Amino acid sequence: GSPEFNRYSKEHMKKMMKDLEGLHRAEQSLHDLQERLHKAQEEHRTVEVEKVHLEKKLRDEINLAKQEAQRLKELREGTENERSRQKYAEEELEQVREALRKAEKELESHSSWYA
Repeated sequence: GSPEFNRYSKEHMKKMMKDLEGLHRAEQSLHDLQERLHKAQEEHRTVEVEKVHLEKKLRDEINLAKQEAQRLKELREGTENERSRQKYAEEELEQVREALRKAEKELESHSSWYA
């Protein structure tokens, strides 16, 4: 193949390993998000239990985590080093972390009011 794949192999593999582990954790986040809602019901009985699930909220949260996953795919494909025009790579990791933070904040808010 092109020798560039070998020249950039170090950044490519570092991004690929880190960001795919994150992508797998984003699938895990789809499922952990619904499992956490399930516990917000199972133990706590959140006041919005009738609405907190359904196609609407389940699809919305896994779509948020899918946005996270899309960027983990985008990054794992290998952005190489953060040159001045490529400074969005680890910035996108913070945006991935924002997708995750929004989900964690959602779960907190869904469990903040119960019984």
